[PDB]
Amino acid sequence: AKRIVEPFRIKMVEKIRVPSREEREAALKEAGYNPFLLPSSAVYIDLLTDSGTNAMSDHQWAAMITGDEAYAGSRNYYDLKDKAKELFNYDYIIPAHQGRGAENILFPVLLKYKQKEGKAKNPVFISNFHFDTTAAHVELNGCKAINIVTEKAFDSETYDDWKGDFDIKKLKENIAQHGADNIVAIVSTVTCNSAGGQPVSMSNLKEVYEIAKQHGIFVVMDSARFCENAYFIKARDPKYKNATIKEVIFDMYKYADALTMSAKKDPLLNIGGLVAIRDNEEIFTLARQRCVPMEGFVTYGGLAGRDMAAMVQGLEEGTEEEYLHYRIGQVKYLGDRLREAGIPIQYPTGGHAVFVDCKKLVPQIPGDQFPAQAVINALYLESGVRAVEIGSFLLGRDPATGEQKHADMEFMRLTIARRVYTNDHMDYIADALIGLKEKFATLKGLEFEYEPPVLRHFTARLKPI
Amino acid sequence: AKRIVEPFRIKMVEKIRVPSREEREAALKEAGYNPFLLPSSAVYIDLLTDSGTNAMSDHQWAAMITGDEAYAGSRNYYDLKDKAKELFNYDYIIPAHQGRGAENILFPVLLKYKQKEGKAKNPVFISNFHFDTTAAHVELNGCKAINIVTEKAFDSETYDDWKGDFDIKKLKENIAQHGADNIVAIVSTVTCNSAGGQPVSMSNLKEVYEIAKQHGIFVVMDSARFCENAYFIKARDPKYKNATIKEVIFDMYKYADALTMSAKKDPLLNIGGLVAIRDNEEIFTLARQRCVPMEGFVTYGGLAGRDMAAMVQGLEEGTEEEYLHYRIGQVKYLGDRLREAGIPIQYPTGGHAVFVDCKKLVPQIPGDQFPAQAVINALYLESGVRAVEIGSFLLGRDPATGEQKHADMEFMRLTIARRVYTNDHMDYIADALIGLKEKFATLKGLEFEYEPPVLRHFTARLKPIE
Amino acid sequence: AKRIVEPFRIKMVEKIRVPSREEREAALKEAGYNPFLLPSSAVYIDLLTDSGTNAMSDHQWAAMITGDEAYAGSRNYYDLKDKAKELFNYDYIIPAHQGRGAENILFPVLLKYKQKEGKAKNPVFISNFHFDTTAAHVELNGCKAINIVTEKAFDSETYDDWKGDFDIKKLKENIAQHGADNIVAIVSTVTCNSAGGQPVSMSNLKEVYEIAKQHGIFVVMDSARFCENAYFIKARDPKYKNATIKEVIFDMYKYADALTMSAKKDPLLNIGGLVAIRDNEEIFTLARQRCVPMEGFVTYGGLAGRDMAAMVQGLEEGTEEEYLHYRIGQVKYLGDRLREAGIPIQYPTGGHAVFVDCKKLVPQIPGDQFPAQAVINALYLESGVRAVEIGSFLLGRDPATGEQKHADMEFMRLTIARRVYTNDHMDYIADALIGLKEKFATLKGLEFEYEPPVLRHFTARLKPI
Amino acid sequence: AKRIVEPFRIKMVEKIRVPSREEREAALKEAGYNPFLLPSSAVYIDLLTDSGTNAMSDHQWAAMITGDEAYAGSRNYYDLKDKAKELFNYDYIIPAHQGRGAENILFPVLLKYKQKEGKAKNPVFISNFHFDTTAAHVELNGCKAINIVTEKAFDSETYDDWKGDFDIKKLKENIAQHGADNIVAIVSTVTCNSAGGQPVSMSNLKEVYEIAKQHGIFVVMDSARFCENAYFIKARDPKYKNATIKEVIFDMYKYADALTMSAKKDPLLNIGGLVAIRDNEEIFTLARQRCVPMEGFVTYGGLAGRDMAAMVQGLEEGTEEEYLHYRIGQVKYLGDRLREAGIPIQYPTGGHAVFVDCKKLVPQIPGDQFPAQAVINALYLESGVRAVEIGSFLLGQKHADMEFMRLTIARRVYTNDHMDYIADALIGLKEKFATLKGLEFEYEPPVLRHFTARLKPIE
Ligand SMILES: CC1=C(O)/C(=C\N=C(/Cc2c[nH]c3ncccc23)C(=O)O)C(COP(=O)(O)O)=CN1
Ligand SMILES: CC1=C(O)/C(=C\N=C(/Cc2c[nH]c3ncccc23)C(=O)O)C(COP(=O)(O)O)=CN1
Ligand SMILES: Cc1ncc(COP(=O)(O)O)c(/C=N/[C@@H](Cc2c[nH]c3ncccc23)C(=O)O)c1O
Ligand SMILES: Cc1ncc(COP(=O)(O)O)c(/C=N/[C@@H](Cc2c[nH]c3ncccc23)C(=O)O)c1O
Ligand SMILES: [K+]
Ligand SMILES: [K+]
Repeated sequence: AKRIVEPFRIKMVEKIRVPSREEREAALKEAGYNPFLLPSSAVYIDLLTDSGTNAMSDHQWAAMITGDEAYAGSRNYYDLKDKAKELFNYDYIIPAHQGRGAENILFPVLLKYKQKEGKAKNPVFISNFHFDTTAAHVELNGCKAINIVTEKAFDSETYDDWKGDFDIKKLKENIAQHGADNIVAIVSTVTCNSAGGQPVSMSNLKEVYEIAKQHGIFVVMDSARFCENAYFIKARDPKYKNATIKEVIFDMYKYADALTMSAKKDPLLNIGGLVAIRDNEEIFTLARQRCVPMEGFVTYGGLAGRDMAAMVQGLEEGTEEEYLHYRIGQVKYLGDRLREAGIPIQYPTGGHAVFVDCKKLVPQIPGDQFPAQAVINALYLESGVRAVEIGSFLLGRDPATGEQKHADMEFMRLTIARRVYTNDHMDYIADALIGLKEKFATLKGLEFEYEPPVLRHFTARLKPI
Repeated sequence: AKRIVEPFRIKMVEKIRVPSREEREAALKEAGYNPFLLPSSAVYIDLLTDSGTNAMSDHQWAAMITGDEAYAGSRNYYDLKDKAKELFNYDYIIPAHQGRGAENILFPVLLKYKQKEGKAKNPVFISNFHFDTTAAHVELNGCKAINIVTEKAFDSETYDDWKGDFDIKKLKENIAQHGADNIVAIVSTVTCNSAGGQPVSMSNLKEVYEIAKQHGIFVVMDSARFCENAYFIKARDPKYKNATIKEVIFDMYKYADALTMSAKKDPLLNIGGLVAIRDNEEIFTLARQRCVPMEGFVTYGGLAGRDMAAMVQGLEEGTEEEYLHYRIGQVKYLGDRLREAGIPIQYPTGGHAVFVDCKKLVPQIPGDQFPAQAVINALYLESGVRAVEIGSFLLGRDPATGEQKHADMEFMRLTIARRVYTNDHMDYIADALIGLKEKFATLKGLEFEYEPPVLRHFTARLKPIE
Repeated sequence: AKRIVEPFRIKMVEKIRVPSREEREAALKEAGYNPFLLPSSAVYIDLLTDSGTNAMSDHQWAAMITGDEAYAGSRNYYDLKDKAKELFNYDYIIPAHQGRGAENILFPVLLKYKQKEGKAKNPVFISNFHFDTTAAHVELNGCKAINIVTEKAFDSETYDDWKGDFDIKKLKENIAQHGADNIVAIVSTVTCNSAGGQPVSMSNLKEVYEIAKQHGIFVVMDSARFCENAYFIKARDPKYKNATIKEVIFDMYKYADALTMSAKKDPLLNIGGLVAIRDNEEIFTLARQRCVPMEGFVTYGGLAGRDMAAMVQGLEEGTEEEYLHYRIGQVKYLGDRLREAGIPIQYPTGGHAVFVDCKKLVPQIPGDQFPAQAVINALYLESGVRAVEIGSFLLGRDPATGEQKHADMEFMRLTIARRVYTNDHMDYIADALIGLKEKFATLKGLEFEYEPPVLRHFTARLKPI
Repeated sequence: AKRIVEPFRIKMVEKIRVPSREEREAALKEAGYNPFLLPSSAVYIDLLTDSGTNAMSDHQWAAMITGDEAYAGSRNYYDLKDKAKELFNYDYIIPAHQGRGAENILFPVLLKYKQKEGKAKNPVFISNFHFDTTAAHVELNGCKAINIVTEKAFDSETYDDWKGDFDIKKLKENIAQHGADNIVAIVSTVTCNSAGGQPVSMSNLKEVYEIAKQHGIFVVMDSARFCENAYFIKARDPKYKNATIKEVIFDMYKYADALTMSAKKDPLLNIGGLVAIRDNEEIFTLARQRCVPMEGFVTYGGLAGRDMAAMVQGLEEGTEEEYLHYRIGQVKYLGDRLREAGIPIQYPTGGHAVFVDCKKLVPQIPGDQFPAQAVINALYLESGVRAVEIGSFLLGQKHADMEFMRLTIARRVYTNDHMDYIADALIGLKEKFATLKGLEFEYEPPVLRHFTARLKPIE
């Protein structure tokens, strides 16, 4: 394990505290054994998400202070437009309040666009892996969300450079089975969140885009963690060994027609999202027509002016290789601590989180009893650290059959907010999980009490078995 | 006209400037003669809206700096929950990113809830006046938005205390015509924005709510300007002469079952919204399940923690009567200057804006050519002040006939952000509009070039009829 | 009277409240009938000073957030150095924590420098008018503070363009009487605070400086209100009718060798000061050696880095002519409201405050009895407004005689902070003072219960008669 | 070496960068081989001082935003007064712009007060150790600054619990030698900055006060690092094992009549100072009379209202034991990395810095050549770390025998990963220790040379 030094120093701090063991026992109980329902006061180190919990820079705060709050035509809207043209070469932007607002703007518009000439009667979206909000917006619009990530993502312990890659073979099979007229769009998720924050390679992105253009399919880059994906392409693809991060990013976006971004991830924000469209002005115009009732006027999209200002500055800071080397180096430090102590993880670690393979850590719990959640619950009761489950619990149920979607991966996700926690905080997280060495086989799964029909993991209430 | 002094002093400023006439003329053509498409840099004083442009206090900024950005369980969510219980006596909250996010959470839930028990077969919503994003969500979900504001709202020059009131006769007639089963909800808009920011009386709120419960109809308080409405109740209803503003608000919300709020108006914020539900936990649970895919997790709802913290403090500051007296007195001062000069306005002025009656100011322009928009564009080329149209352009086409919804009133809305402009800014606005007294005749209407199907006035480009 | 619109809009507000007459009377007695000893909570509109009470711009706050707090070599120290070269053409700067800190750094250095040559056996300083802390530092260093303002300043109701001017005949008289070897420095105070914020003409500054060089005498510009002085030069001097404000300022500082500045005035700050020296490197070095024990290291001078950053920005905003036009016009609006009702004021109004002539308003109270302080107290009891005395109270006793210095003016100063109050606040002040027309003849002065030996008006406790 | 986790998380960051080795030698050249003349843009990790470079909390920045900027009677002045009464039990406050502003207010007043009845004809001040600005103000007013730290502070490698103590024997001897009428005040400096940030025990503070009160001598507590001292007392005095940090502090200030404070240290500020007086109203009145010409009006003292607001909150946060344990543990972690690798340091480490003895690292450079400055320059050229010299360059040649480079650590600014960068730089200098040459004056000022002198390597 190698500690990589921060390429910054601290300017402002926020207190944290360890709640007592009896606080955590009561809190988890009151929260229905779902840490999503805990108050933050009951949490020590929060590893629930890397979304919106990032520490901004003094430059981002100063940009907020001078942000233009004008309802129409904010100065910051035009800076954000130029920045998106600078980084992605995309000519149209619509701000959104966060990533699932961008998906609510774009995905219904793509469906209606595809349904011209009476096509897309049995419509589907195709992705390496639809994350939860993305798949929910696909299915809420009456489509199937099809995930075709490479099967090397399924062998946790075996190294591979690109575990977020599309399976090109399955992509061709799905185009053959469904037909190009049913494929509303392809979604390239960079990095692949559900596979473990694992990068998609540039040739993979290129190859998927070639096939899509052959068949007239629209391609959307789910871009929440694009800077982490660009760093991995520079690190693992020899063809980009001497490229700047921005140069890799520019090339990534030659292989999509539009993007949906949660700016709460790699742009280092606490709120914000973005739709950018390359050159298709009709899809842009239709999305603007949906933005107005759902999000806001097309020059702020449900954001305050200051948050567009912070996003402009965040989009620059998130591409800095010195910062990305440290950020992804910190994730790698935590993974190497756990791996050295015999804890199975998705290897190599991805950009934003260590994914602990609980299918190997707790074999006595079947996947539909949520094994990673039993581990998460025990880790919290022992340490005050709050983690999150990326497995059968999050995967949910098939819209058609109403049964559990089969999960090939049962991950506990230790999600690391950017520039928030030190490597000493990582050591606490590592030692806490390692201290559970003798209790893993003792753990038992969980059973529902209240299950939402959609995105159930957020508010479900569980009971032990 | 009477000038009322600020109950505050200035702690931070932001420069503004006056574009040259050369820039304004050019900027308007580049904007398609739709001021909504002007860059803010081309605007001197911005009267487009009172939404999200407000100046916050130092205490509001301090609340932001210590805001808790946690994804789940932010301390500011629990503060917001207690604050809603304090102000409205409502036990459930869901934050939203702004008012139309709150509408998108709640209104589809209310429809499906009634549909699930075999009702709402031909569904309608009824309001004193649905505002545009509110009506847009009604229509997007397959329902009809019915507006029944008192006819006194159309008698602009004649003073009345409660020009936002429901027409009670018309409420009962619609309930009989459509049936209670088909009425998804009644929406009480306070103040009534479309009628000129005009207040709804307490006794009108109470009668509407009592009729609603007799028929099992859910009532939603559209609450963006609830503090301005409450100030008017204290000012004009003798029963509330000696009540506090909070006591007036507490009584107002006895006459609804839920609220949707744009916290960008009276809570004095730059972003933010809220759903609050009095005590219907099933509606609450259904609203939360829609919040998650559309807005965000149920304890931040598409807001930053710092914005929930700012809302908690702003909800307090927006009820302060010395602030409300000053704010509404500034709007009144602007209207008095215009009304002194013969310009017809909705009288008395409402809480957030002066509404100029352009059907009385420029009779030569027909309603479907948007006479208020012609006056707005001339005021911009003359002064750099950007105003907004509240008439046919905003009312739009009927989603069933595809033709112009008949506009009983053509208003140019001079909308005043809270604590942003001084009374000397008000004098500049009034002097410029009075300065167009000789050119109101020679003003002609406008036609469409690109018309959106929903909420057309925003991105539409207009062609001068000449 | 003419109301001039703010060339800004409001971005942040701070509550104020009117204390009840009962609280006012209790607080005034507890403060020893000296409003300097009132807590701010007992004050509605504060007109005690225009020092450190200004409202900053969003850009000033954005500069604070990114300020460099380094102990040595702050980025903002160098930016401030560059700003002084641009504005004043001066080559050396020493930041100070405020104006009297600048005077403490520089005045002892100028005296020892004059003595090292063998001179200064009976040392004096000469100014159009030394303000209080300036004269206190002159006297604390063993020198006499001689004031020779134009006689026009004593003719309060009669208009004159340049009531802050040096009396040229008296300058030569004092140079002949004391000898050039005894004059440590000439202090050009711009605007002349004690004469009523009244401007010094460019031709007067030039003639003073040329007389000073003739005799080898160092010239210091007391520059707390140099931008207001510059606006008056453009407005009233035909030579500069079409010059920019910055061009006026650059010409002003051709007529001095160094400057001491409270940045809490015209650079729109809440704290801060500055020494700038034109080119005399020896004085700069000696002043640096005194900066270290009294203020701090020479690259921050007792300021946080954020306050240097705000000063750079404020130096620029303080010179914008649209702002000065409004600021001075608001002072002029309040003065005109008072003058139209028959209240005698120093006319024309100066840059920062309206000076009410209380020798004429309350002729029954002798000067030694402080008639202006009687009007101030009455105004406060009536309205919550706190004003300050610029007469015999502030002038204090003479170090040699020990008795009251002869006061040629007895003013109540209504001091206006920058960008803080609106013209409706000005109307409130005007109506309050105008409403006291009947009570003016009935007022009675005060006596000393506790008199500090130096700068007695800040902390003295008085008792009516 | 044990790493102690931060009891906080990061809310706002500020970029740092490593300048190239060519920039370092060119900038150190322009700086005249004096690190104080480097711009910050030339410095990677700044270890020059723990004064004014601290990271504030979100609560401190919120307090600034609502700060009352009124000239007279700021809301935050009264808050600060109450906070001094709570923490110290002292009844009178005067804000100052920083520590040496507070000394400029109080020390000339104490001298005039002692002279009131034909006394103090040969006046002196006595301290466990006067810091530089403290000693400079004493001498600028015509007094001698006598330093009488315990002898165990001079044995750098040998542990002792209280290396900042007064030598009680010397205190009684100096009282007898100078007479209690010439002792204007005793200055108890906590922690003892010049001894290495080393604490003063409660019993030492107690006995010193008892002696002074018997002789009618005024006792001033120099309080810049009072919380760090309070932590060491609770950690090393068994009587206080179970006391809170605030209870320790309350007890400390029973043994003084006044305090001067740089709030730029333990109160976690970027600017700010404080005078507080226990109950002597006459000294308070005279101190206010000097505040007005020198600092500002007596309710802000040369501070913005926002900075007084931040001070009130910082005084609370600087007492938090979880934070102090981490803060003093991080300095100790750097010290242990160095001590475990054969680098001589003042042992144990103090509250705010690590002192490295360079006279033993470069046994080729004599005292008349500034060995610690050559190590500092060598450390800056290989890491970008700017440390300060406390040896033959702190000219106030006289004597020295102590050639220490100080590694001063700002509060809540640098991680233990930054500490490792620093330690590995100073340990990685083994290969170039022997080949390091001395430094000569290329340009020397007559006074305060280490602030502005220019040097050049000796060939
Ligand atoms: C009563 C009520 C409102 O007034 C209301 C918003 N009003 C606005 C803002 C904006 C919305 N459409 C417009 N058309 C023309 C000019 C401006 C606007 C206003 O400027 O009037 C909302 C929606 O909340 P939000 O804006 O999503 O947060 C719900 N209900
Ligand atoms: C011309 C000039 C000044 O006006 C000046 C400061 N003036 C002030 C502030 C204050 C000082 N004494 C007062 N007596 C009565 C009322 C207020 C005051 C003002 O309100 O007029 C200074 C000193 O600067 P600082 O305060 O250290 O930053 C130097 N020169
Ligand atoms: C690839 C990709 N696309 C779109 C989005 C949606 O963006 P948004 O609306 O939140 O801005 C995300 C968001 N991910 C975040 C937040 C989150 C959403 N659901 C979750 N379930 C469990 C744990 C966390 C989460 C994260 O994984 O922590 C994303 O990762
Ligand atoms: C015990 C004690 N008393 C008073 C003071 C004065 O407070 P101030 O005016 O700075 O606020 C201090 C301050 N010391 C600081 C800063 C500093 C001043 N001179 C220096 N020379 C070399 C290196 C650093 C410094 C420190 O040691 O780094 C103090 O330590
Ligand atoms: K957040
Ligand atoms: K806004």
